[PDB]
Amino acid sequence: TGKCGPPPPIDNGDITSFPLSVYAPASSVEYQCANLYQLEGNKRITCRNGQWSEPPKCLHPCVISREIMENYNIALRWTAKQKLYSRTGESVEFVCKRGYRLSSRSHTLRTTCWDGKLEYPTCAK
Amino acid sequence: TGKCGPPPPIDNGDITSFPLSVYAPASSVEYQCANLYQLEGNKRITCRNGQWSEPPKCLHPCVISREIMENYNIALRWTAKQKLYSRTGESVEFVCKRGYRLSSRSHTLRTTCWDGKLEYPTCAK
Amino acid sequence: TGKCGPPPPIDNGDITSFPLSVYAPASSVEYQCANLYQLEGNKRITCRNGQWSEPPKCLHPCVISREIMENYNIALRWTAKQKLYSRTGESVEFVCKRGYRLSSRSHTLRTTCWDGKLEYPTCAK
Amino acid sequence: TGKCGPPPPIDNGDITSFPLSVYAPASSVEYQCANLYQLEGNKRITCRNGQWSEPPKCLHPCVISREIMENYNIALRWTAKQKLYSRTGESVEFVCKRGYRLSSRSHTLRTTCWDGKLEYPTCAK
Repeated sequence: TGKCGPPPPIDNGDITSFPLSVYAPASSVEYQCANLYQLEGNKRITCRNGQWSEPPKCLHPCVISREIMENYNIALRWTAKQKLYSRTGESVEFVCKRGYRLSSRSHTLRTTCWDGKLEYPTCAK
Repeated sequence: TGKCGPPPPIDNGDITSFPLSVYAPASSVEYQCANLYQLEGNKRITCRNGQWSEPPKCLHPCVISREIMENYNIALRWTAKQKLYSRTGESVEFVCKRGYRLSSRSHTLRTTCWDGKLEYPTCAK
Repeated sequence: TGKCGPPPPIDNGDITSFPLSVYAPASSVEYQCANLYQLEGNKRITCRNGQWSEPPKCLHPCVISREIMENYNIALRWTAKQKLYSRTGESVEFVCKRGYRLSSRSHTLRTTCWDGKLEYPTCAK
Repeated sequence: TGKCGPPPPIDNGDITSFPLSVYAPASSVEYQCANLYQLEGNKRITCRNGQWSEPPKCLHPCVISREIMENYNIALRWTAKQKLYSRTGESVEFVCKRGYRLSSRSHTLRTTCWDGKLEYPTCAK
């Protein structure tokens, strides 16, 4: 008859309803990700044939690295608008520090967070 | 020119992006409510003329009361599906305990959570 | 015999264990407050004589107001260390904007967040 | 001089203060884990010589599996006290279903959650 047990926990996310001990086939619940995490895919899982469908993934935000920025000779462009943490899919804009210019082959000064990873621009004297 | 400061915190909710010190007019951010809380209204606030628009409200879940249920001679209908906490808008179904029947003027056995409040059915011997 | 039902939800906080439908006298659970909220009092509630003891309170963080700061002619002292949100009990330090000085009877430039409220210093030309 | 950047995010946890763009050596922040997650080790990280110390780990709760329980011929012992999710370090107690008894070499009926893993008892007809 295909009933399911309690829905699976996922990293950095939670279901939006109170977990029950058993669910009828065709039942569904939904996830939400922790605030700065981006929910990837379909938020809803459905019970069918004794198994829940695949939960979504909560994609990681990116944190600025002081060490990397110092090494690459860059700084945040907007000191009044500092995205110290950025959501996946969200862009962060840097500038070369005074006395430096973009190196060749460097990434653009504007760069996009993807699941924890920022590819930083590099500046050279 | 109408810039705004950091978005206002709301009870039982958070914005989905990292707060900035200043926002240009027309900028917007969005809220999400804590997992069992229901977001009422529009999740997005927009900055215009120096003020953020009105944030949404996170409506409270309902918790079952043992004392009230004992007093009213009721129990949860489905012992395998116990909604100890219910979301606003979600219904909970009771039954009269063995030897009792609904009193007249009683609420229906099925009853809906609204922002923390459940109106309980009452059974009589 | 004094058993208790599911522990009460509190604003901006959650219990650290999975809620059960019934608790024996002497049982206890504990709360934690949402990240920037300060837990006031004892985090643990205990079941006795059919009632849970009093839960703690989650004290609100304070958010900086651009409008108030502009009106009072002040700015954050440390632009590299901007406490846009401060925890209850945590202090925030302002400076008079260029061309202003503290007014008499003004609060000190350093001021402490208490449950959502900051008493701002005031500067005059 | 050894200043640090914004503290690192950790899975299933958050810092308790608002992130700053730079921290002086000797500064510290603290983490808390999401509600059913158990914080392993020291909650506080300290900035020294340009690096944060190692953050704690948030150990996973365990979810009961209907499929595994059905296969092993077991059920939760206390239907009024169902730990559908258990914290790391917390124990869950099963019983053999009617008509079964513990198999030899089986784990005890009482078993402890560790970071997502429950070792289930097994019953045989």
